[PDB]
Amino acid sequence: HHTKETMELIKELVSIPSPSGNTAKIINFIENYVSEWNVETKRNNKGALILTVKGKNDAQHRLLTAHVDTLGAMVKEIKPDGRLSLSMIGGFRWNSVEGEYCEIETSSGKTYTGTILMIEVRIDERVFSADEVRELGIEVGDFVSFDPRVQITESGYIKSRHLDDKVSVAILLKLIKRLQDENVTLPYTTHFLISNNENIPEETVEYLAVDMGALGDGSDEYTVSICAKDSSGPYHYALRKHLVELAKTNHIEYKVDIYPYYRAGFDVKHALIGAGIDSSHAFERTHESSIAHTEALVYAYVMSNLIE
Amino acid sequence: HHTKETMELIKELVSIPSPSGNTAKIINFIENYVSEWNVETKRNNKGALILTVKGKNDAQHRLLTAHVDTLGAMVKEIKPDGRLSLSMIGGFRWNSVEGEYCEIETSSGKTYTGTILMIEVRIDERVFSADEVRELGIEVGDFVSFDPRVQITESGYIKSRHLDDKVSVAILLKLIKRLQDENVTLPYTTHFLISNNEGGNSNIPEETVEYLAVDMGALGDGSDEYTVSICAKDSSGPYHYALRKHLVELAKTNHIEYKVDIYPYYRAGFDVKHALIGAGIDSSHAFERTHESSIAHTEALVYAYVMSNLIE
Amino acid sequence: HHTKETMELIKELVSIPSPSGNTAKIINFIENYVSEWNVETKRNNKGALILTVKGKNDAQHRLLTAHVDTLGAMVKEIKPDGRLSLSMIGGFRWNSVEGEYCEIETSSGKTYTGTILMKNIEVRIDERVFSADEVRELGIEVGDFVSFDPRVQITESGYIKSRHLDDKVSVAILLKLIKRLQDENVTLPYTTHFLISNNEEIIPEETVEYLAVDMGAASDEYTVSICAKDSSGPYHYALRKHLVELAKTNHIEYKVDIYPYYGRAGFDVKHALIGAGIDSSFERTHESSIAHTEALVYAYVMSNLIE
Repeated sequence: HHTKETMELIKELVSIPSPSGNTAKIINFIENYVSEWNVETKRNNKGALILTVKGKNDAQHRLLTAHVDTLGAMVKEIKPDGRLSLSMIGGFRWNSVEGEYCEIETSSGKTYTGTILMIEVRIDERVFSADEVRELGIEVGDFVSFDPRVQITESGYIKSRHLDDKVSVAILLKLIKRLQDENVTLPYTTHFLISNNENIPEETVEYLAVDMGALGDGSDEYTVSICAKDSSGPYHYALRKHLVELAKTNHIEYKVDIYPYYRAGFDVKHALIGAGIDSSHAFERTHESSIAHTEALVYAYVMSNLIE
Repeated sequence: HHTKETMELIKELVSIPSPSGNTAKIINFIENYVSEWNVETKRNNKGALILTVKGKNDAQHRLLTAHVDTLGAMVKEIKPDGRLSLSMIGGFRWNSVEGEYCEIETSSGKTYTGTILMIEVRIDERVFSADEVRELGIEVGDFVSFDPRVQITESGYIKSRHLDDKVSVAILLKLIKRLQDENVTLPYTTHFLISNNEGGNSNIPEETVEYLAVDMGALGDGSDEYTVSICAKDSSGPYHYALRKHLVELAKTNHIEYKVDIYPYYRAGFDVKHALIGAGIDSSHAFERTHESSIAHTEALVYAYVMSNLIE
Repeated sequence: HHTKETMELIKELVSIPSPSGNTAKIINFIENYVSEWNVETKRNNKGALILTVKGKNDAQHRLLTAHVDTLGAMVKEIKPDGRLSLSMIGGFRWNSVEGEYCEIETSSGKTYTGTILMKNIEVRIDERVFSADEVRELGIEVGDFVSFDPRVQITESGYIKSRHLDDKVSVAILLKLIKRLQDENVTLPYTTHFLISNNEEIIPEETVEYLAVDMGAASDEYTVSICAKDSSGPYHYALRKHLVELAKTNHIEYKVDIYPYYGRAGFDVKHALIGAGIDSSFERTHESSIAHTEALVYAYVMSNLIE
């Protein structure tokens, strides 16, 4: 019921285009969504969003993050035949988007539909030349989003070519709401940063990314993934050991894994967890059970003491 | 006698496993080693160690750095035969660790031995399945360290596959102890940062003006294990020219044997003049070696440097 | 206690360098080790040992054998920078010795330490030398033997691991077995010869059966290996069937195996091959497989010839 409502919000969020560079509409949608809530809200100079819940101890803070920007593409050239050429936004294989339907947003704000072909866009508009295309409003620089084909299954899976990383974004939002409905008091001021590319009060002590990577083997879409290392290196040992203990104490099904394809600069202990997706940066999927387990870890985490 | 002792320290240090991500033991060991000393010490949130020796001028600061974390690996998967699969910690070639003995450390801090084969671990334990391996306490996530085969040669070389940068750590430590034993006054407050995370990272008093990495690299040329190495450029780009010219002059003034090098391997966001020196290491990252005399010249240059004025 | 003493000896032998061509020291060490024993000991033109124990039957002989020579290298050229260039002794792969510590013995007995690095593979000598002249000045010369540090370790868990073994395990087995026969004063049914060779990486006329104790290349390091054939071809079928019966009879854990790369082509004798189970001929075996091997040569030795 909780988890299902969580899944509905994923669908809502994935259904709004927000490729890196063009996330305004989704940050707004989020500003309004929490606008009645208790949480203090703050928009960056970049247009990222920081949501702060005051806690008992406001001299030491905890930071959780999840990103709303997604892969996408940009119009790099209008071809003389009127098909569009694209520059990629984010790290995928073009292969995994051949034939996807997509949308093109103009400066003006008008949108058109299209299909990705091979890298071209066949626009759904009787237009046969570069001037014809321009007449439409479309220009080099325009953002192109890929239609996410989002679907929620009765057997409890959420399937889509997004989930980069809107699952986590919903989780942080439901968590915030829950603190409120239930009058939970956080032991520490905790910031939830809803970032818009793939800044931090000086008193932040711990930093948890909520996000989801690929493995190189078997994924598990039924448990929460707690990352011990990624391509930038091992995550903070002690804090990771802490999260594992939280999971066991609370009987949350988890998995400890390495993400080989995934700050350091801020004096802060870093950890990473997220739901298990499958076939990430392509056609992506996870099951309600992983989302529940993840919801439960984040809560357990946010309620624990800072590491010794 | 001084330099031989320095080497003793390297050997002790190299003998504590400490691959990036799992450097607690070694940092505690260092915290202790200096615990009676006059040097103010400070652990950050990251578990890096900052050792500070106050100087005449406490308005402008000098920062020296050297790193304690080493290469290693981590258990990425327990195979159904019972043999272990590994993710790499650091930038090396697997080749250079085929048949190394290693040590697998458990959550609960239990330890087992093994051998790297071609890339997996044959654990020195009578276990034939994923299950009986886990029975041992071993789990995906566990740190694996490569046995360093450290040895000090009567002819003055120190060798191990895997010296990493613990040569430099020993040099900073002995320098700090020398400042105290001989009652020397630093001209500037000087920070010695024992980092734990190769990039790496830092956080450092706003009044730092100069930043010297003490570390060692490979050439693409072929190294010199008898002189101190002064880096003119690496992948990040050339090092601060003037400060680098300063370091060469110190070496000449003091008759320290040096070489000016380019390291085609191994950054900036802090308004700070950067330099890099270290002993010459041979076959770096692969099977490493340096000599008594290079360590002595390096000790001498670091000292001369720390006693000099900031560049005008 | 018996079995861990066998591992002590193995480690002791592995710690004496002995690559093919330069085995005097170890041969001496062995020749000394048995000097007080009840066994007839005969050195050799090639410098190998033969230890003979008389039995009941002295017109039909048995021979067991194991070798003390090992992989190694020899100095092939001293390079202009003073690094050493090597020629392989034995048949291994070069990659498998990159970064290994090694030792260089001079014509006059001086030894220097070194590291192997990269057939274009060299030795970095642990000495301040910069030229052919300075190297020779140490007394190093083309022709010098080079041995690789065996890095031998016996673990609280019962494994013995090195990068040598290959055949010193067997040598210690033959050695220890010979000893116990004169301790326990049982009588061999046959005069048997124990040949300790020094050239098997590179004998009486009344001998009937020839058992080699040696190790070849998903392995099992907890059992005695009995060889059914190797690159040379099938081992005597009758005799191997015997060694298997002998194992079952005596409840020795065994595996029957084919060494596809393992090398008396034409002396008229019945041939056999067994040995402890080696992993990756960097090498390891467990003590249980040594115990199983020890029990098997014993029963073999006490057995009767086949009709």
